[PDB]
Amino acid sequence: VFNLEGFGPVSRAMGGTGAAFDIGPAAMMENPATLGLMGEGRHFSLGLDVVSTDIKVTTASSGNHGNNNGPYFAPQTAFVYRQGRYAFGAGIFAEGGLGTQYGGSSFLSRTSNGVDTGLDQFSRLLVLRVPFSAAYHVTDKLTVGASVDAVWTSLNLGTLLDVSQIGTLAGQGRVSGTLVPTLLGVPGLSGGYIDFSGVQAWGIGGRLGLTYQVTPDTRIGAAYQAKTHVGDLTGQATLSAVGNIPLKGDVTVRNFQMPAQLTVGISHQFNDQLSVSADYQRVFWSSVMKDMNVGFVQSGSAANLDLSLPQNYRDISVFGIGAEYRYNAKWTFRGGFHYAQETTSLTGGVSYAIGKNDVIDFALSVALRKTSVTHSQVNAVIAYQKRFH
Ligand SMILES: CCCCCCCCOCCOCCOCCOCCO
Repeated sequence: VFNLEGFGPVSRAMGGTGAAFDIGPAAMMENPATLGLMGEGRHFSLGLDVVSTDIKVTTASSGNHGNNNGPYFAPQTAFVYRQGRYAFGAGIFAEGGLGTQYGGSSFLSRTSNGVDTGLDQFSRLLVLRVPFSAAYHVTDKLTVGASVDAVWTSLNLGTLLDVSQIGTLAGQGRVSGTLVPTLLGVPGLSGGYIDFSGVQAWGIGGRLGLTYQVTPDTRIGAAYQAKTHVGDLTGQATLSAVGNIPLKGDVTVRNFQMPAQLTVGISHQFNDQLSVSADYQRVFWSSVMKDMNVGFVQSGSAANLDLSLPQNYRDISVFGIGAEYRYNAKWTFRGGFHYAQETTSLTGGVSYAIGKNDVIDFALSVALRKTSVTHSQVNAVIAYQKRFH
């Protein structure tokens, strides 16, 4: 729900699509019902995801500065056992990769008046999901599936919060803690620099969906992703306002929610070479209407500083389309397009069968340019899969 390129080489290479198509073990993260579309035997998957973001804000620019905001390379492994009407599997998929690392010599450093620096502007969100799923042919044409995952969410930024003063415009009611004394006092005027470093949390998520063989050549499906339940993000941070003001203590974040998700899609085989998929996805960010407050405790002491962040978003809809072309017995080509709004990326991938039971797959998603703030984005994925039977 944070990026949205789909999981695995097949899905990424086919527009993030996957509701009614067999996209491999990654199905555990999309539509669990899709497993069991796979062939009997045991399947092992091994690969890694890479997010390459480049951002230019004017002239500041995190993206790929030098060598420390480089790309996160998250590993992914998966197991799937197929037998008769059954499918069982577990995996470790590392979604999330929206990190930034601007310098220290630019603005966003320059504060609401003219002062500078600090440890400066960065930000990183990492999310691990360990799904345990099952898929069952309830019929020769109906297959349901589901998966419950353990989730590891880990973020941490480095940013300034001026908003002048006021603390919520003024007497709003949000900001205000029994340590908000240094605030107002001190004697700087502009430069709240928090430095999470580091605030994870173990949560629980899950999903279930179905596929229905309308015809031997057309399949449909739908999947529903429950609202993730991440719990509190705890971590030792070091706040510091602005001369300059240093501080230290561990912070707690409550209500960092991940929206529920609904997905319906279609797949059709036009012959033994070409197949096409199309999915519709809705991300209910409208249901994340709660308060997200950032707490600040410090030593053995009870110095406080709460800040509530209003959360009012709107549902996001994304449409996807992809094709899988079986060029021949060992080369498969995939391409697709992914559109999100209410935001656009070309998709491609190639699979090479190193003989049956063994296949290397490489997929990549390229975002189109949006614009100030302009960013480029590339999502590469490479996986190795071997089945035993
Ligand atoms: C609709 C898409 C939203 C996706 C973005 C979710 C990421 C939001 O921010 C998470 C970090 O929390 C921000 C906190 O405020 C800044 C620091 O805290 C203040 C000091 O007490």
